[PDB]
Amino acid sequence: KIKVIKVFEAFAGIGSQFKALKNIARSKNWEIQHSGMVEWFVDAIVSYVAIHSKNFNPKIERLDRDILSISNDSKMPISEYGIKKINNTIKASYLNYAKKHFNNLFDIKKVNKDNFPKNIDIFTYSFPCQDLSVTRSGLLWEIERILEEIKNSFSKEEMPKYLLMENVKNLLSHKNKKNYNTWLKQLEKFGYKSKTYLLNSKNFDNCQNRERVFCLSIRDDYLEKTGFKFKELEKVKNPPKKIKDILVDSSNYKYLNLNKYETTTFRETKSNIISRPLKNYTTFNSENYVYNINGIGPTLTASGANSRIKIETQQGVRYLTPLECFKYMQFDVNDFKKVQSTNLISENKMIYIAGNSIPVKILEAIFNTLEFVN
DNA sequence: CCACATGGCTGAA
DNA sequence: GTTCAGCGCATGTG
Ligand SMILES: C[S@@+](CC[C@H](N)C(=O)[O-])C[C@H]1O[C@@H](n2cnc3c(N)ncnc32)[C@H](O)[C@@H]1O
Repeated sequence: KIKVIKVFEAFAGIGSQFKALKNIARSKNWEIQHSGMVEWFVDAIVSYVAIHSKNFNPKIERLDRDILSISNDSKMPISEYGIKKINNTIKASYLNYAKKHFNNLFDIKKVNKDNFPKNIDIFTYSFPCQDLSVTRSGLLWEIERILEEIKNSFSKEEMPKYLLMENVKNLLSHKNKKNYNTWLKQLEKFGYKSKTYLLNSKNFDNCQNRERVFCLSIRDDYLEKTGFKFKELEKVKNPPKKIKDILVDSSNYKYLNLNKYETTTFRETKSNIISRPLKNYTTFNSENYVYNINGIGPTLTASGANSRIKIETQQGVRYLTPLECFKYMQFDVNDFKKVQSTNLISENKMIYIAGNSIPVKILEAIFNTLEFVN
């Protein structure tokens, strides 16, 4: 009676999609399987392998000769020299393992109907808002190409049963809304019916304000077969959680010297964020706030002001640590310790990958609504 | 027009 | 090439 769920994670990062599925699998009587992934960012791949692998033992290895399109910064491709630098290191073994055991295809432009797995149960993806226009472009154009290709070569039953997009709130702005709607029409042409959700992490057992757009799609014949109905997730409001609830005790944190800066009382906004400004601190508004641990915090970003989240504690004002950032995205302590134990990812890079991820319990809630046939 | 609220990019080293 | 401290406005609601 156990149902094997084959998942394919495009732009997988550290695998918040896979983590969410593993977290609910037992309660669904599911067995989650890596059908494939696409991730080219070296530090995300290393971290993905650290978190999700079972019995992987790193060692010095030659990099597989076809692992050629990867990135050290996540934005730009690594040079022929940078590839040489990874070759014959422990780090290479992580990339080789992702290829061999998780079927990482690395670069979306290299994905086609010849290597895209058949009978995928859940296909997850994303794209930047610029991709909506020149007709699509960039990563979304590649997703569209792949869907076109598999549509023509696969039977309908071999095409992914469910698609899930995550994106930022700007996807529904005045400038992007219409073009996003045209993408949904295209998914329709491909045989998928979809539902757009705007969800805030704070409503899914988290102490973080984080509004994300999700487009859950179901293949239209599978909809008929299962009798699946979309759930109204935008009305869900679980009990609030405070920053206080995830903080880790330590006698050796670094506290910021803010003695030079004038401040005010804390004020709570409608979003349950409780903050106070620092005057003459910077000219960058988002950098100038200290947050109260009895409320929720701001959206964790990969870089910049919202990756340096100042909280007021009894011991002083400090940044949320990398561990606390993992917990803030609803990964567990053990996930963080596995990444830390690689000794390959710096503290700022760990925050960077956390800031790019998705709060895990939002995904648990979405995935809890899926229906599969026996 | 106003007040209020909220979330990456890049050049110097 | 890497790294991150320094830096502001885009996109809203009311
Ligand atoms: C915002 S993230 C998503 C992270 C993911 N949701 C998670 O669970 O951590 C988007 C990811 O897509 C990756 N990416 C960008 N261009 C890519 C390409 N051509 N091929 C593969 N991955 C790419 C980036 O490295 C980045 O980690």
